[PDB]
Amino acid sequence: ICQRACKYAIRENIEKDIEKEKRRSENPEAMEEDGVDEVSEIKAAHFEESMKYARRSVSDADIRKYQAFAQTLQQSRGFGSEFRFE
Amino acid sequence: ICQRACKYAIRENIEKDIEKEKRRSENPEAMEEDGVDEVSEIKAAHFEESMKYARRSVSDADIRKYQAFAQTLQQSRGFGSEFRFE
Repeated sequence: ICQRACKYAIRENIEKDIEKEKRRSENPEAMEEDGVDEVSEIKAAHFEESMKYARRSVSDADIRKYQAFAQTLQQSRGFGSEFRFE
Repeated sequence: ICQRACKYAIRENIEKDIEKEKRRSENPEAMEEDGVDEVSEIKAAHFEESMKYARRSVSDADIRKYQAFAQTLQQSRGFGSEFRFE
């Protein structure tokens, strides 16, 4: 999820760069003013786009098998509190 | 489909050539006039003849298996639009 979120923010960054290059091609002689470059961050929209491709490799059936094994191991009952010395 | 269409146009071309050879055998001494040779192209009739032997190797069941795998991979739902920060 993090990889894909960074990846979508990354596409956003490169698209902004490509638009900047297009603008410079439009006005190559236009001196680049000291415009504060927008901070290239990882925003929530790209987290949304990443989770749109979120996966869950493990199903509840696999966890059911795991807890079945855990139960076959546990088998603990009876003397939890019924034991005390005279 | 393209191979068979070209192939049938190709049979047409060779049949025309064979008929020309037969005519020349009939009149070997007949000087070959400057008759514009018919343009040996790939026409729609031979595309019809080729598609008459068109195949589809993949059935809808194979694509159903592929999309079943794609669904087992996708498993994406729930938080497409239900998530937003305060």
